[PDB]
Amino acid sequence: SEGVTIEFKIVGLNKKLKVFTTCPHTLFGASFCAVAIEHPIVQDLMQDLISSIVGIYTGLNVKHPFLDKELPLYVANFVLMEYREGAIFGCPAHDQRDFEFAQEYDLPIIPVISSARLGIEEYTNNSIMFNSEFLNGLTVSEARKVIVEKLEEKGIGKKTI
Repeated sequence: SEGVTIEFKIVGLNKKLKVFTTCPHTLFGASFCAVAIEHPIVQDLMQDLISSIVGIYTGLNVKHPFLDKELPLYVANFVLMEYREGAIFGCPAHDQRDFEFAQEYDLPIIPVISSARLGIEEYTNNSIMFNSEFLNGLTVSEARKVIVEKLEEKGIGKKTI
């Protein structure tokens, strides 16, 4: 559904990777990036392990837009190309798809969503973000609103439904 496209700088090549996500507030808990096999970046400047033969590390990282931190870029068979761009960032702590990836390839787990008691959680007092620098202390809905403004003001991302 409605989401946002984020432009990641790749340390390896001149082309920048553009991922689509429905949960931009979890960007600070990102452990890695990953693309499908049929992605332009794969065939452009990179194959024996990919074509013949879970995911494979490209050898290059991507610069995290809001942290002095690099994330490993992967090419996995589980990644779906059809849905939008076919490129995503993995949040192990709040996604079982991304966790099983991080568990196998020893990628770090960073939780960023402090969940509240269930009776009060979803009604109004949405879970509190943390480990997210400026997003700390505010709710998920407020985090998703603010983080999009940071992406748009700095030319990093734009709204896409």
